[PDB]
Amino acid sequence: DWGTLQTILGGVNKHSTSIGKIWLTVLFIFRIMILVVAAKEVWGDEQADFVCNTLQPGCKNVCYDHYFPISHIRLWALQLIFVSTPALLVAMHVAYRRHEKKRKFIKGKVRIEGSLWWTYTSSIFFRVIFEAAFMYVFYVMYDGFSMQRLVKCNAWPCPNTVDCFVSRPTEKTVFTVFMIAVSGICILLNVTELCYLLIRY
Amino acid sequence: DWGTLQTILGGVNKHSTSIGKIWLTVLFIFRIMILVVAAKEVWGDEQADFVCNTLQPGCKNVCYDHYFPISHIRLWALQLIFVSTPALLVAMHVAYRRHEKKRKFIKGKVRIEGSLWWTYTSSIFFRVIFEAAFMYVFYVMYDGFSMQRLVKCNAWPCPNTVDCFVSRPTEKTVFTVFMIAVSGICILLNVTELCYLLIRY
Amino acid sequence: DWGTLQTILGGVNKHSTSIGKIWLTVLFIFRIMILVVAAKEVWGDEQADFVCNTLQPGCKNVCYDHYFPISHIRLWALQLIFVSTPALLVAMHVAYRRHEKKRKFIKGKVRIEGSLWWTYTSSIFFRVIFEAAFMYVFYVMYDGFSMQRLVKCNAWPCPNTVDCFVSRPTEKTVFTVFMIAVSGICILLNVTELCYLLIRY
Amino acid sequence: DWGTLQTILGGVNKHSTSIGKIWLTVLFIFRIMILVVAAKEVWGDEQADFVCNTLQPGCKNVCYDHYFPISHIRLWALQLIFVSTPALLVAMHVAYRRHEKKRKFIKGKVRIEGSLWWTYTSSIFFRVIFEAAFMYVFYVMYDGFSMQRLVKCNAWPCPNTVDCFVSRPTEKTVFTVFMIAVSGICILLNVTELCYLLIRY
Amino acid sequence: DWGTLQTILGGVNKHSTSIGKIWLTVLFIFRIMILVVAAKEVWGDEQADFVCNTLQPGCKNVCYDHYFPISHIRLWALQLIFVSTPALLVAMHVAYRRHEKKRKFIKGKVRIEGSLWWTYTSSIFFRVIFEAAFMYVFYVMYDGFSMQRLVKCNAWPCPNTVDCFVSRPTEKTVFTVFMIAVSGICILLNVTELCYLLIRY
Amino acid sequence: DWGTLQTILGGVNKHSTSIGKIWLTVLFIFRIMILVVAAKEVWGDEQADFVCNTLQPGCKNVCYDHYFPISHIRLWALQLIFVSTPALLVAMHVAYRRHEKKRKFIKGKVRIEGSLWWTYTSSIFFRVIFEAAFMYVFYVMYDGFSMQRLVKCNAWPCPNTVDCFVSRPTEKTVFTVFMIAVSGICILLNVTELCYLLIRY
Repeated sequence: DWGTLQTILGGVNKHSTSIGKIWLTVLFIFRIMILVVAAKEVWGDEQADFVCNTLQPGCKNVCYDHYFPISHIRLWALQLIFVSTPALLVAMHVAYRRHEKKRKFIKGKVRIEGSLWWTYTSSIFFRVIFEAAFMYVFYVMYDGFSMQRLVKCNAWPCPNTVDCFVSRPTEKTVFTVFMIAVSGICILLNVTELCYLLIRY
Repeated sequence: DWGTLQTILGGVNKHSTSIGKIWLTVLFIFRIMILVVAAKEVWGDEQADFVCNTLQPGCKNVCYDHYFPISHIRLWALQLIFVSTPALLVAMHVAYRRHEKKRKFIKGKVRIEGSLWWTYTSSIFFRVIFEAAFMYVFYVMYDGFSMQRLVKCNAWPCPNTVDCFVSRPTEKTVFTVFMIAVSGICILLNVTELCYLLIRY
Repeated sequence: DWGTLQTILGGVNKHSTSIGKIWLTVLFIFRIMILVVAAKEVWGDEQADFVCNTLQPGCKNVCYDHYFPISHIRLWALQLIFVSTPALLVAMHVAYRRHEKKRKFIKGKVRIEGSLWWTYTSSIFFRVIFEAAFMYVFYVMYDGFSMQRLVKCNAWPCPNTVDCFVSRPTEKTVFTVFMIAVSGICILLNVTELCYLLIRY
Repeated sequence: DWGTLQTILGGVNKHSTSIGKIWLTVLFIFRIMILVVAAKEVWGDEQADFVCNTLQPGCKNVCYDHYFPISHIRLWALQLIFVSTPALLVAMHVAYRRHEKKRKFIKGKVRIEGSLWWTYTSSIFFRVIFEAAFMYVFYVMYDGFSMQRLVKCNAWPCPNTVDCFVSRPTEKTVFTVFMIAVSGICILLNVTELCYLLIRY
Repeated sequence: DWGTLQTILGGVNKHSTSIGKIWLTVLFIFRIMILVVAAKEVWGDEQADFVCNTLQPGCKNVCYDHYFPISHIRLWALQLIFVSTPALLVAMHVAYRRHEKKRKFIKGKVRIEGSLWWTYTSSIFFRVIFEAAFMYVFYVMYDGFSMQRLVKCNAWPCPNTVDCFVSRPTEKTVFTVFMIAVSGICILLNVTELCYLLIRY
Repeated sequence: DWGTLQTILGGVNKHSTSIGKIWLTVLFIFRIMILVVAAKEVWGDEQADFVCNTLQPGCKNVCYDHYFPISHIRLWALQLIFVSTPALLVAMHVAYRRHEKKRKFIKGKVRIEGSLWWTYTSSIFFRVIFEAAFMYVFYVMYDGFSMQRLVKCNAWPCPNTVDCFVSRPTEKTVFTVFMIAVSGICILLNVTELCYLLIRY
């Protein structure tokens, strides 16, 4: 049930007029499409075919870890999770509060634009707080903006400084580009909607 | 059918007014999202790439076991199962008792707030009894609050004291943080709802 | 379609008033949840990482087999299958006979409580006959109530008496406890319903 | 869509009164349940952990093949497929011919019991022709009624007579029993329905 | 969504009266059933357990390729895809053109039997053009009508003429029979329908 | 939910009359069918069975990467993703703008052919911009139009010039043909629709 249902409440009836309402969510889908291709495909090799030229037992495991703490496809994953949360927390805040107020005062809209158009504004703030919280780590945590073919790993139980090699560090980067590019694009659309709610207050 | 259906009875029609009703369940989903990422991804290596530097047959298997009795992702799993149980036992207690009493005295609400708002109170008690029963083990069972890069394992059939090394013990811990953090957060929301039912009695 | 459809007919409209009607089925689900975690996760290693300290070809294969004839997770599986059968054979006996008698004498309830409340009584008998038929094997077949870290295996083509070692025999036992505990609990609820049909006849 | 849909047309509205109408199909499900447990679980090892004690290249591959031509779980599979065919060919012959004749002579039941109750009789004949066509092979093709722990394989490129060993040949047999037992039971119910159509003609 | 939806437009409302209309599609299903058993099961070994008795690096990879260019289960796959295309292109040509003409001249059947019963005739031609285009390759491409236990492979980087051995080449052939037999049967039904449209013109 | 839902909005109600409207989308499906066969099947081996004849640690990993930067099945994937985007962005632009304008001026078609028939024209431009943006890379990036049996790889940490060998480079090419052929065909249908919107303006 991954993707189709998040839109049943995420693609709500009639919220705003900016042409960036759907655009942002079409990417949200696109961006989980590109990741549901990367993950199962290019990262399985991450640990397997990660070769350290040393016979020294501890080394290779320690050399992956010291170098790949939260692997990229689990970061990319967490991104799509956190930045998914505001989207579905709001849609949840709506289908609840709207269903509630309605069926309670029917037997016995200033608060529909009040309560909900307000949490949605702070959501949009949350979206770009997350989309940028990770975009940050993904750039600070991981030794520049990509990954090298080999790394020189000083992991504890290696003898002195040893070599190791990653698997397809280009295909791995390629997908770090797209996912980082679309991570920026999806930042601007998010900030444009936080901008439009700062223009008319 | 995992997740979408638990909400069909779990996201009940109209129970209470605390803003922590949905919040708790949005996490419940989030928390099964983070775990349905961890499991199949970072724990496959647990046993495979767990390296003991010894030639001594028995050792490595014994060194995983003596050290990883109920692996983390099956604990995390059990958590989400037990803490899932009160949620769906109540929702089950409702859709049954409500469907029953209704279609039986229609041909031939003091007990709807009696029977059900009462078992729900003891449920909320159960939720935090489990969320904290495991949160306990997960902290007492597993040698501090995380896992080291290497362990010194005295498993029987090793010669004296041998080394062994885990796979991505940081990525493994990273996910033990989030899942332990969200395990605490989901404790408070649970205890706030047990608090609100202790305030007005 | 596993689990959600068994309830569409299993959790029928309005059968009895004992609070153990749903309780038993909530476990039935719980118990297929715990097993759909165990299986694919902890038992893959059963054969793989089962190490016999011998160079003697035949041995390891023979030592698994002579020692793990019907592995636990396929027993647990068979349990949930057989004890699933009465539940869905009755629900099948109902939605058929009820749909039949109805649409045949409408154009041209002593037998609804006769035929069906009677096969259901023998079902409850069947449930506890199976839940206890396996609970039996699972306790008699498998060398006490758990599994050791190593076994001393005399499988034919090993030289004399050799050692072998299992994988995570604790995590494996842990899940033999829960599944054997819940196998007992689900016995009592079954026998309480066979008791209530022995009380009022 | 495997299982739930075959019953939408396979469990038709109102065909006959023998108590073996559903019984046979409840097994049909049961029997695909037991096999959807066996297959992915116990047979993966078939080739992998099949060990021939020889260094002679050709041998092991030839020794599996000469000995496991159509492996059991693909036979079991074929059975459930062929014996599935009459069931769904008839159900297909009905929902077509019944939908056809109806909506064609409404604008502009002697042939409903004629055409369909007749192909259904030959179906029941087909079912037991298949259920017994394989039951036959499964007993004649495979060296008695089970499998040994080791086989002495004379496959071409082995040096003279070599040993080889299978994986869990008991667990493998256990599941050959159940599936062969239920293959007999499902023969009798099929022949009882061919008997009841031979009694009243 | 593989199989169930192809019939929603494929199992059309009311096209012709030949008893080979459903028969052909019941096989189409059967034939994707047999292949969705073969593939994931018997061909995984194709490359893995393909053993060439040589130490010569290049060899084994080259000996699979030069000998298994488009492996059988990807041919079988392509067949079911191409021969699936006319079936769903027509069903697509209908549900479009029929929905179009109808809702356009309702506000403001000589072309329903014209346009559609005509492309359907050329479809049936296409079906047997594909079913026989592959049936051809599958017989011409692959060294006779089956596969041997061993092949003598002259792949470039082998030293002179080397041996190699396949995995379960009988189980592999067995499934090449059925799928080639049903590939012939599904040719005749296709040609019988092209015959019936050549009889009455 | 992959494929069936893209059509619910992709294959909209009633857009144009060219016989290339469905044809293009029938391929779009066909083309994701051929790829959902290739990927999981023929590319798993890409890295695994990629053999470099050298003992030199770094080499093999570097020799795959320097030679397979974004592997084919992830390109093919990205293609079907990008060229999928205009299709679903438009269908998204419609079901939103059409649902919006309608339910807003009903209580209180020059812009339906204006706004939407115009973005759809630029979509068709986008489709062929992507379909040809990759078709380009797929031909320029990858050393001619196919792949050789062996490559001579000069990857850094190899000693001088080493050999390596790919897996099934023919089966891999075969599927590069179809997917490149259908990548051209799906270019023309796209350009014919951009042509028909250039003919009548």
